[PDB]
Amino acid sequence: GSSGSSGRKPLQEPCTIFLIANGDLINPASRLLIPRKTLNQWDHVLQMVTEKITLRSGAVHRLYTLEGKLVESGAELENGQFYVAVGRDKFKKLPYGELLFDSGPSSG
Repeated sequence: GSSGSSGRKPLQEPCTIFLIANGDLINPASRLLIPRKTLNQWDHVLQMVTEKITLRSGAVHRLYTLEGKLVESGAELENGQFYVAVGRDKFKKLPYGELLFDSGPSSG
């Protein structure tokens, strides 16, 4: 996307991705939108992802999909997908697909 010195920008539709606190299996996800202006700047993304998912360790430094993928930039992102906010720790591959669609609890 060679962004020259042109005013009106081309078709740049935003992306709505869901975030989830790493190591958290009690709270659901968080539908957050990322503008194309920020998508390019991965650093800018994490700065916003934290606002929705504030890790106890601090802020977010990297993202991880439910499959265990690593998104270092806005190239691995998708439209309407789920991701996890991983800080300065290891990816705790946990079941998130369940937190999405509520499910009757066992202990009761």
